[PDB]
Amino acid sequence: ALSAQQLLNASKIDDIDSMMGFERYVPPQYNGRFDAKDIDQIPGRVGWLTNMHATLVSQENQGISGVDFYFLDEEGGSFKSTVVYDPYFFIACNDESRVNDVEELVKKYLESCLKSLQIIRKEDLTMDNHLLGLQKTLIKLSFVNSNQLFEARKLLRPILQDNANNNVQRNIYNVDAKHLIEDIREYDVPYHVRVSIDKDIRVGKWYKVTQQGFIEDTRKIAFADPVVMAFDIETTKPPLKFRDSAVDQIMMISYMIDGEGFLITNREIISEDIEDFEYTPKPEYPGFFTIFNENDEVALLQRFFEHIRDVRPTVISTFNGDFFDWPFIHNRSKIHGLDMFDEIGFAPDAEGEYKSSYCSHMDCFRWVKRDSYLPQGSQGLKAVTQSKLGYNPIELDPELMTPYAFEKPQHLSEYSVSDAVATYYLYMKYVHPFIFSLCTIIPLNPDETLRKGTGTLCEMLLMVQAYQHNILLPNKHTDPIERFYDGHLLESETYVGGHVESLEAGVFRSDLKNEFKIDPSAIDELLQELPEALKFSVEVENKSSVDKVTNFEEIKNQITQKLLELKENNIRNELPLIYHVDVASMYPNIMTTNRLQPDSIKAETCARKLKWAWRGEFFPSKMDEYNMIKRALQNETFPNKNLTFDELSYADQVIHIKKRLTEYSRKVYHRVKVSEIVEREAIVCQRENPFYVDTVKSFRDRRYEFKGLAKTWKGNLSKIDPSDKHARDEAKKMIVLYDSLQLAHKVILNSFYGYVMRKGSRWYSMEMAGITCLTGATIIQMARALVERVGRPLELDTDGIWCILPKSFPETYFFTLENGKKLYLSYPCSMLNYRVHQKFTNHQYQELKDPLNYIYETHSENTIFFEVDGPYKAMILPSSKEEGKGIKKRYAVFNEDGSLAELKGFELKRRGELQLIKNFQSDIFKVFLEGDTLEGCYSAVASVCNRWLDVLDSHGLMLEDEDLVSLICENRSMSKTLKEYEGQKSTSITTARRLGDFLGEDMVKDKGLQCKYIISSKPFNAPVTERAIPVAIFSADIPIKRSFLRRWTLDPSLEDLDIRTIIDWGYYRERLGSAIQKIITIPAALQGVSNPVPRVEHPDWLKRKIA
DNA sequence: TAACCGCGTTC
DNA sequence: TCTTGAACGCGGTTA
Ligand SMILES: Nc1ncnc2c1ncn2[C@H]1C[C@H](O)[C@@H](COP(=O)(O)OP(=O)(O)OP(=O)(O)O)O1
Ligand SMILES: [Ca+2]
Ligand SMILES: [Ca+2]
Ligand SMILES: [Fe+3]
Repeated sequence: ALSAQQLLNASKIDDIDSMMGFERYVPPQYNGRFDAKDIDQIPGRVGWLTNMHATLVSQENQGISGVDFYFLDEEGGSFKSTVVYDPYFFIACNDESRVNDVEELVKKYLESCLKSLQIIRKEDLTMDNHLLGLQKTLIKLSFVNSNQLFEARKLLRPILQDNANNNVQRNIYNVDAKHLIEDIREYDVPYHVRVSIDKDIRVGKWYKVTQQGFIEDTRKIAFADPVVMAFDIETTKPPLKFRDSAVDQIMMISYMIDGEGFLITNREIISEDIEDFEYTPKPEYPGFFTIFNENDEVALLQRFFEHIRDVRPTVISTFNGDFFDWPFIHNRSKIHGLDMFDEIGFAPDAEGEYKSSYCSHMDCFRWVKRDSYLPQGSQGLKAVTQSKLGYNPIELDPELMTPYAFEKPQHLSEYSVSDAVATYYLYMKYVHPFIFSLCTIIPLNPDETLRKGTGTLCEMLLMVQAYQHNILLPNKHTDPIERFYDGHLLESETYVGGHVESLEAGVFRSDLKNEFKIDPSAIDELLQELPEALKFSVEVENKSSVDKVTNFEEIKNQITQKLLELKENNIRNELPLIYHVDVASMYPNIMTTNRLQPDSIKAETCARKLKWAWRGEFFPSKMDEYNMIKRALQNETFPNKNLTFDELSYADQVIHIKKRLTEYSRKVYHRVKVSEIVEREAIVCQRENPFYVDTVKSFRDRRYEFKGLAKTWKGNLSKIDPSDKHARDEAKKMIVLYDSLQLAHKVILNSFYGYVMRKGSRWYSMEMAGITCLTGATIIQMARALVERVGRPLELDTDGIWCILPKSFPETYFFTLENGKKLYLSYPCSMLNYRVHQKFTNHQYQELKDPLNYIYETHSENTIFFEVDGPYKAMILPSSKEEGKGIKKRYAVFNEDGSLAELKGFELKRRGELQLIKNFQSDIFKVFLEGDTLEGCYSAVASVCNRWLDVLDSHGLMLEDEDLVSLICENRSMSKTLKEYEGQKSTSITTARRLGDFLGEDMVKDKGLQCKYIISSKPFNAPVTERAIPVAIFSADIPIKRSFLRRWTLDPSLEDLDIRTIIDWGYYRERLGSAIQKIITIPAALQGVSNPVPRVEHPDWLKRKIA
């Protein structure tokens, strides 16, 4: 059966591997002792491991399961080696005394597919006295291949389903071996993952392949250098529509191979032949490019494959090439009678992504999506190049790409080549090191380490730990179909996450004094503290001792004097210090501090009870109204899906049930969802097997290593003499390099926290998550309470606070120790950190000291620390249009040298908002730095405001036509296709429908469409979603333009098709206006400054308050 | 007005 | 099949 498909594929894969330089190396035999102490002596071939794939092998009966491993050797070559390993899962019993009798049943029940049984023991974290050494007994079923593993699962699931059902009825007037199978375990482990965990093999490491197995050569340091190729394809595009592989033909393919690289053109569309040129967008990224101009498009495709076959690439990189480039090449090869798989060994997979056996396909867009830490608006290759490589790549409008084949062809070749070098160097500088390093710790292959979710990455790491501590894997979590609370059906439950406050809007600059009120008891509190806080700063914050530091007293005194001056001069009008405090890796450090772990929460010291906040959303329907709505739906007739209500799937029954319960409650209450929050407590055992905390602690330290290096090189740039341009160039590049790495790790890191609530998680715990958050809320609010009493907090988000402090507040001091060095001290930082460590430290942390006698020690752990960045030059916080409301998660901060430090939330960064507001915000925030007074500052920003206002009061006359197209467009995206939005009205939704009638259904075929639209004045007083014109229409033929423009404005006889007359300038004027009141005018009000843009009227509530 | 939704950010 | 979390701003509709 289905075996045949698999052994066939393995045969084909083997042939391609052979062709591309990957023969199966079988190592010599060896009958001597096999330890890694004696590596050079054992017969074998040492290689660097690049890939991993599951394969089936013949007797070299029904197929044997194994993994092919792809190595690069030290003699400039390549080989492949094969490990076989029997797939296995476990059967668990609800009575240990009778485990043997289950074997005699499953040995006969699964005679059809099982190779061997065995009785094994594992630690089960859900078992009593497991921390005393008691272990759970299990039956290890092993198999010859993975299909036979699957068969046994199909045979076991009825037994497991039946066992969960009540036994039948024979003699009512007063156990079976089957009824003792409690569950199956570790049945859903991907096979090749099972091999890399059990065999501790990882891609990126050096091994010598020998008869006894793989031997890691810890003596080889640096990775081998695989031959990496990146490629870009550009194709013809019929105007305003999209590129279709059926009709459109490939124009040219640009690529690079280890620095060199090439262009190949289809001269049947490229209006001439081409000369060898060079595009070196900066010296770091050379690019001398030969060309092969070819006659036919099939000559082009054959040239590409022929080149690939000759160079033998272990890595092929692209940019979104997974879903555009590779499928386009395949259909074009198919049309032209070329089978891609026989040519370069590539083919789509079950998710429709293109893979090969010998060569990993590295789609940089997957890196950019997961690990670049870039906003979505900055996730196109243009912005990625500017951000990560530091240069501006060649821009060329698509609509011109097909025409410029004939008109300006050498220019187009200069574009296609830009995308090529930008992705090769993006891969080599960022994707290649990070991904391949990750493979050395995560048991997946490059293609998987690149593409899988960060929660899955965590899961992989955690499974290694669980396995190597002999801990039995929990089965994947399963959310119930219905959960209830006080007799109400629950629509959603969750915990209360981060705590964030908007406290104050306006402008704050270091050269413009503000007024502070200082709580005198607060400074009296700090004074009865800083003796032990400065000791804290040396003994805990710098791992030193006061015994070896000299000027302890002198520093203790400077600060005290300053504090005293502030205690008598409570009221002051001084120049501010703009600071930011942030806990380093707050949630990770919170989990490790508290030994937080899904396996650590229980019911029924050894007990650290911590509180969390549960919040449910339910219907106010009581059960009586639910049971009523159900049987009502039971009697009705329902369409099939290729029947009765009870013949539908239980899932669909609740789908219908939810809809009917939604409408019924709105009648009886009009209140459809009720939201309640409950304080809850959970116990957190302090002695549980800490395999989870430790996995987090390790990955944190791993990340901290790169965040530390960034701080190191940010310093090394303070001492770079501004003349030596080459020194500061390399320093600035190292920093971009280590900020990237540290941020790439950050998402994976905090995914250890989110994993606890991920669907299908093996370590689910709503409790642990809520505890993590509520504690974070408590720490951040304790920190705000102090700064409030000693300064003005501006904004606060979960773990960070932007605050303003007098200039007379103690900031930075430098101890001097006997070794001559120095120790940094930010008093505002260690001020909070000492209170953190007085009020949140875990004194109940326990750990195995003597494992043989199960003896535990108790100590105190706390790894929660604020860090400061600052002082900054300016901060600009917007305000809400409503009264008494602020705006969170939006602001602009400026560094001393006038550069932009942080720019949060605003539309300029978000993906495809209204370009007008984007350009306005880009032009506005730098201007807040000008002026000599606060009143003078707001005037400068007022001038640029009115300039933009004049643009719109003039009905857009100052802009040439090529410039107005951009300023008024709003380009928003559609997560799904149009058919999936039925019953919904939005501006994207009508823009897509109209783009569909006008250009064909072929346009909203795919998901993720960029709807570039314009709001029209007509029809008048119609809802704004009705008057949404696709910007594309203004570029079609006047026949088409007029018919639809008349349709979409319901003005059936209209002749003024000029774009300027269609636009609803009052709409855009209202939108720019809202921007100006939120960023400029209403902030100017709460700071005590009359309106600086009088053409934007204050709201009626603020016109009421000024009085 | 208040509830509610899709998107895309800040944590 | 694969799949980190919650809090939030803002257009815009709906009750
Ligand atoms: N992608 C994310 N997934 C889950 N939680 C996140 C994510 N991003 C931020 N957080 C959560 C966990 C964080 O500990 C917490 C605070 O975020 P944040 O201050 O930006 O970074 P961090 O404190 O975790 O690292 P850093 O040292 O860079 O400050 O919010
Ligand atoms: Ca391209
Ligand atoms: Ca932080
Ligand atoms: Fe306990």
